[PDB]
Amino acid sequence: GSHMDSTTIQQNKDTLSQIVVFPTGNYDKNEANAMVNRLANIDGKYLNALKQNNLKIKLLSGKLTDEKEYAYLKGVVPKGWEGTGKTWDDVPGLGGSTVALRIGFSNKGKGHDAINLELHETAHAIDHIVLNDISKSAQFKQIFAKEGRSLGNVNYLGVYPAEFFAESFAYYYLNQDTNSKLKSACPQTYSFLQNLAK
Ligand code: NI
Ligand SMILES: [Zn+2]
Repeated sequence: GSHMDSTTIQQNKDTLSQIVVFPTGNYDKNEANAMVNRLANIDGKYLNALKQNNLKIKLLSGKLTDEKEYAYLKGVVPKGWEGTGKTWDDVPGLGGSTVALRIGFSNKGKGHDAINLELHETAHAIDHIVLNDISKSAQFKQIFAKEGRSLGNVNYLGVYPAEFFAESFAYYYLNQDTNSKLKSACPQTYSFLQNLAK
């Protein structure tokens, strides 16, 4: 329960080798590997479900909107970003039906507000592809009504249950510190995530 983590990592990295796609061009290989390592903390059942659905986690060597598949987002303002002067050209990751992540932009504040980019975006894909939009469920709505402001960002996370779901998931899986902070701040959300993975 603490003594065999190497096996869980081995399995999840094997799964991730069948999900993660590295980009053409030049980028920091050690940082890309660090992102894969952090994703390996996510429960294997979710990662294997993404793999079954042929979801690829595309790591990017440049801006999101410079990829052909996301060019339609050039100049477009993300929800909740009205009034900022910023657009998707400035945003380093996206998740949902697909996952795309700029290498080097994991940490909070690297163009985004999540505790970790790759876990937040992948959580969106798990919500949508694996869990049938569980962030829209009546069960989660009740939890969100109570706890959805308690990770901060009250006018964004506290208003959009899919974002609160993705941020809570990132806290649950990033490290022991964030996991404990979620348990303290958002106990029903923590229990909800613990039971999903049982
Ligand atoms: Ni153990
Ligand atoms: Zn998001």
